Amino acid sequence: DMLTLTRYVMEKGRQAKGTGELTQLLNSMLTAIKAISSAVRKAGLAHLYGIAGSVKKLDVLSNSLVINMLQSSYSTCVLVSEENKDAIITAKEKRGKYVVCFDPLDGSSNIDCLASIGTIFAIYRKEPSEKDALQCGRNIVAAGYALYGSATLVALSTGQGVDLFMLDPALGEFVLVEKDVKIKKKGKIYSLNEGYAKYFDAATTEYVQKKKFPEDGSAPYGARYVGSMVADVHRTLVYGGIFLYPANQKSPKGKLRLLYECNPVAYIIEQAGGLATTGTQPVLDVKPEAIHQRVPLILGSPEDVQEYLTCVQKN
Amino acid sequence: DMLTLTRYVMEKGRQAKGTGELTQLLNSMLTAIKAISSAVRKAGLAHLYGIAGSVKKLDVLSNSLVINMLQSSYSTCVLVSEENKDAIITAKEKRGKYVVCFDPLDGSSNIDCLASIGTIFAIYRKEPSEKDALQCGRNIVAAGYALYGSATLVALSTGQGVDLFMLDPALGEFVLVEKDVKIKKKGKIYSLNEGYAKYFDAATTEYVQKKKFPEDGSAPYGARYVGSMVADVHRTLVYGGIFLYPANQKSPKGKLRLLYECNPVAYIIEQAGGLATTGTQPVLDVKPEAIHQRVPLILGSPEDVQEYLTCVQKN
Amino acid sequence: TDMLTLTRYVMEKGRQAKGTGELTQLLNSMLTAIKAISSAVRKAGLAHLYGIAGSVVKKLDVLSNSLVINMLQSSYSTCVLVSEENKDAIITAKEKRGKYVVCFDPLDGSSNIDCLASIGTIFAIYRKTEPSEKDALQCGRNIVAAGYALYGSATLVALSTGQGVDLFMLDPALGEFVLVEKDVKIKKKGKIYSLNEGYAKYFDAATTEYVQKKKFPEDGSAPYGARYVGSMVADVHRTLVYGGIFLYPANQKSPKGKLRLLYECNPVAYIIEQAGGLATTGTQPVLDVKPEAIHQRVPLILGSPEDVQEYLTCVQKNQA
Amino acid sequence: TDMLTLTRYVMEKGRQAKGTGELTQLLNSMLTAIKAISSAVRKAGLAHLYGIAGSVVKKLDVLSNSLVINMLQSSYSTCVLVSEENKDAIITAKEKRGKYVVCFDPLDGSSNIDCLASIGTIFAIYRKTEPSEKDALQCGRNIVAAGYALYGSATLVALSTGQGVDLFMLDPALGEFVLVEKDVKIKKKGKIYSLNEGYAKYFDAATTEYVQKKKFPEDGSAPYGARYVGSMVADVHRTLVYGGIFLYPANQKSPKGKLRLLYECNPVAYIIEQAGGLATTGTQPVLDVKPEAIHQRVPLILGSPEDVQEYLTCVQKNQA
Ligand SMILES: Nc1ncnc2c1ncn2[C@@H]1O[C@H](COP(=O)(O)O)[C@@H](O)[C@H]1O
Ligand SMILES: Nc1ncnc2c1ncn2[C@@H]1O[C@H](COP(=O)(O)O)[C@@H](O)[C@H]1O
Ligand SMILES: Nc1ncnc2c1ncn2[C@@H]1O[C@H](COP(=O)(O)O)[C@@H](O)[C@H]1O
Ligand SMILES: Nc1ncnc2c1ncn2[C@@H]1O[C@H](COP(=O)(O)O)[C@@H](O)[C@H]1O
Repeated sequence: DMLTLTRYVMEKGRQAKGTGELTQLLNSMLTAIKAISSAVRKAGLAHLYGIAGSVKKLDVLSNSLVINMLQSSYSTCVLVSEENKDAIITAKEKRGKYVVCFDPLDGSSNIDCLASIGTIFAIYRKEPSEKDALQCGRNIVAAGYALYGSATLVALSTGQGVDLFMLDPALGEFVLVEKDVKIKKKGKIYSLNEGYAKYFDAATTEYVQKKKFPEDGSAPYGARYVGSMVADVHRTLVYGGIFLYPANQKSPKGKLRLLYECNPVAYIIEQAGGLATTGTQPVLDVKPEAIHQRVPLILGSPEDVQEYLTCVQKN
Repeated sequence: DMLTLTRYVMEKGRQAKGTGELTQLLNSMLTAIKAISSAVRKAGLAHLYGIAGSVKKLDVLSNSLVINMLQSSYSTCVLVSEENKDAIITAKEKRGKYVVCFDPLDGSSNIDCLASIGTIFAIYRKEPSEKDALQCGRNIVAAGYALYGSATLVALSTGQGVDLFMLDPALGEFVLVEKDVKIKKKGKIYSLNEGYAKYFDAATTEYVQKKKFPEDGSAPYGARYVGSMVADVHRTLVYGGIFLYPANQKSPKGKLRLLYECNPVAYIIEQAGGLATTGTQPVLDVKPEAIHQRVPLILGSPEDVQEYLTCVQKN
Repeated sequence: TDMLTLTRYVMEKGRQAKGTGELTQLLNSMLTAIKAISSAVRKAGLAHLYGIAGSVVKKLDVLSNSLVINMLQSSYSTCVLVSEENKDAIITAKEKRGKYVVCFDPLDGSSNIDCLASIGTIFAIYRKTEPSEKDALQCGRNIVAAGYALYGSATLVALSTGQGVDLFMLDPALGEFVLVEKDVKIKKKGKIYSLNEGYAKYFDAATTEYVQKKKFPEDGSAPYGARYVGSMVADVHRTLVYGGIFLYPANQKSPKGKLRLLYECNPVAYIIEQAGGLATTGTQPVLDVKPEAIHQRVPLILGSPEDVQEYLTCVQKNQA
Repeated sequence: TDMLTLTRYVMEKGRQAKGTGELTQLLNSMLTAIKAISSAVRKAGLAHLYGIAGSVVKKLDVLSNSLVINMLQSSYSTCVLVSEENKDAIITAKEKRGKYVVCFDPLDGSSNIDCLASIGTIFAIYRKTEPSEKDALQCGRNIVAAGYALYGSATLVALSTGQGVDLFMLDPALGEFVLVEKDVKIKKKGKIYSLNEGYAKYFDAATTEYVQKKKFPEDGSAPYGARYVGSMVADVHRTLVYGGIFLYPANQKSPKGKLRLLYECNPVAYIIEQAGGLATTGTQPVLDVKPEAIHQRVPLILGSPEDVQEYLTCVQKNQA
């Protein structure tokens, strides 16, 4: 009923009988995301190219947008960013009770070819230190992502399923476009970098073979891989299927990051009725041991993820 | 020096000692592209969702934008659109000498997952009929594409190499960001739907094997496939490598369309020093026989395309 | 504060007031309608009306009204709305009913749309006292919050919830209002006077005497400058930020004034008073007028207190 | 025509004139600077100044000036520029030199930025007669093209290249100016008069007599309405589209007028004349004044011809 993400989030906080602290935190995150979308679409580019006579930065700017909007919310005590070596402890004067792990601009190596890129975040309730960010994903309070693709979208869950919002740039607000989205039980797309096939384990090799060469008279799955995690994960949510960045010979711990990439999208996919696993346990059950820890990631439609796990247990 | 695409195109027409007719045509195309970018990013979405009490269309709108901007230019006599069964003959009162083939919104099945999508066009100099659009790609006067990705970009050539422009949404104009772009002689990315491997020919199977399992001590290529042709072709241009939608058992004539998909991107890639082939001849040398003809498409860095052709000739 | 955006700022003020979140949702709703109106006023989508895809004022009035009514009703915070555009009060559907009453002019500055002059949106919010138009007939002393949006060279909102006036500017690249001045105070005395002197023939003696003294001062000072955009929000906002006086007094052709008490004069009188200025009908504060009908007119004289005092002095002298 | 956008329209007019494309490139350049200025006036990027990423008027003047100067110089169409913001004429670098001279006010309406009133950009283009400021001292009769942008509730450009006045509105969703009225003609007689009556004490007899007749007509008609935004582009544009009269005459404190001949009065006089109106100093057409210095001031009275005639009549009578 509420139409805009601002009114929707407020109304959900009123229903939760919250003090307004998490609401201010979500308000601040979403404001950072609007500022990042504006910069990603290249507002102001002409000034860069000398229109007024004056002729990686996006990484730094997006990081600064999130850090400053979150710290000034008075809702946080600890932040972990993909862009910072150490946890960032909120100034005592501005301390609230939430911990936020985020990748402010994910996929951002691919800005050069203008691929879809995004922002990922997970929020936890907490003397503050990096240990406060080492909670397993089962403890998530809220999480979500922004996708800067053909349009700008946010996926958000606070524990009651997944809602989708799209940014209307004429209005400057996110509009609710889908409530309580559920992933297909089984899809027909598989998504991984097959350029690593030389380094796969046996299970992964066998699983990919079954997708391309089925034995049960079914059509082979179609393949997609943007190489931008938010884009591939969002397509998996809305179309169904499976997304994988498993461990391989060259990346034995996996490549994607547990705190601010894997846990947030695992939380979204599970809230949507999907599964997300390292191949040996659910991602949300991994007890994090360091803030920039890598883990393997396999997620999507539950029947597809289940077939993958069945290959793993075989081999 | 000219900074904006409008001034650049005008200055190029002055240098060509043109009558202004092709310039008005390019002006009209670019205006259509700005209108499409605005709609693709979802300006006005909130009005759709009832903000004022009033609660495939993008395909139709983009088609109408291009057709109306081109016809009203007074520069055209024949249009071919991906969206129309028959060629569209310009009203005699508005007739000029150019023929335009275009796909007004390509990749547009993928709007639902917000994948990058685009607009592709090729322009020919011409009693007008569909036969006027059946010229081989060697006859192209100008061609290019718009990519609606993390930002909006245009690639444009009028026969003197490829220039890249980016839309600054704060200014409302395209800004020149790269002049005379040249593709790498050899890249390290291969791009195709391996979900069709069951249906590949021997050459394609062998080529993909060599990318994943090289014999000369080199690292395997990385794999990318957005499944949106403009996005994959633009990444091939700026990063190098190879893009393929070859014929297969299920699509024996190929899938992509010669007039308004394959010829325009072949023209751009060759202008940039790359190669584009059906696997039996250069795309730009194919003599079109029908306006919605399909052809196989293999293009990108010349050494990569050459390795592919060497596999084809082998098998 | 540190809140930076209007959204965080309004939320935080609601937290401090220990509200239930109902007035916050109402204010969020109004401000969303104001952003939608700004977009339309600046003519987003004009090219489509002029046939870019092959298909070629009252418009904008109706649209702006529909934006405000729908955003307010769907907030679940309202029971009664009064609009400049509707003859009767609009009663909120019972299942959406909350406790607030909103009086608004969704797009003020009619004489000016066609020449692109600055125009605006004006509103005042009351708490209800079964709902009916009588809930909107409260004197301005009962205002809970009030404000205006100015669609000028940039889009600005002035808002007060009873602790002074704060000014916010819309950053169109961000899509949000940014706090640019907190607790603004009007100058004690200005140097601009603002009224339509084309009604000179119809003025009362007091107005004639006051205007004459602005042009031909008796104290050795320079005459005041004159400005009159003819769009009340633009003139009142300049009065707020530069000081001076704005007037649309009663005259022979408009013996009760021209401007509307509920949704033009009360809201701006509240803003001006909250900023340390004065707002009078000429005989009493605008905020003390007891409304008798929802489209009632009243005379309006407002701005810097020394200036409004000099005008009231002309009134009492000429009335004695 | 059918051209729809300002870009196609200007290109097509250049094709019809059989130009080399040099004036077209100059006009494209000016219009790009105007879009960049509109974006900045509406405060794109404000949130970044206020610290959204941790980093917290004269500004806008300098920016707008730099936008116009760089876009014009890089067109390769110019040899001499005169700006309201620069003491001396600006000579184009020899390797960028073309044949046109441009006089402009990059951001007119200073008294109004802070209160967000409508403001604008004004320009006039001449063909050169080695380049120096003398190439800018041509009377307005030699104008090749002239125009203004109004940053009001929406952004509008008025442009004439000598075949009447066309009006274009910026669609900010598209990023282009759209033709909204071709060959606009001012009313023969209006019902609005526009001047700063705060200078009444300093007026000449003619101005005093004229203003008195607007408020107290002698012919049984209703008095004229008054409007005065105090930003010349806004007042002149309203005069164009609603009719009536706009004045900033000489007065005792400004005996040669206040507004600037080269880049305020000549351009708008050209626009007004092209639309069938009159523009006078009070003693001769503005376009006939032979400029003697690049920041020369002149009195300006312009608008509907019957109104300007009634003002000129007051002048001749009171001068006899
Ligand atoms: N806007 C919201 N949406 C959903 N849940 C919320 C919201 N605000 C608060 N909650 C829930 O209530 C708890 C307490 O909120 P808070 O008092 O603001 O820290 C949160 O940790 C959430 O579980
Ligand atoms: N803006 C332009 N950029 C590059 N080449 C152009 C341009 N305008 C015209 N030409 C070239 O000159 C030819 C004649 O132009 P036209 O007289 O406008 O039909 C074209 O077919 C192009 O080869
Ligand atoms: N966001 C706010 N800003 C200022 N005052 C507020 C706010 N929200 C609530 N209040 C005050 O608290 C009262 C009750 O709030 P509510 O429970 O939301 O109706 C209001 O009528 C205001 O006086
Ligand atoms: N785009 C245009 N619109 C109207 N008149 C033009 C245009 N371009 C050129 N002209 C006229 O033709 C003359 C010579 O043009 P140019 O060769 O571009 O300097 C100009 O000084 C104008 O009088």
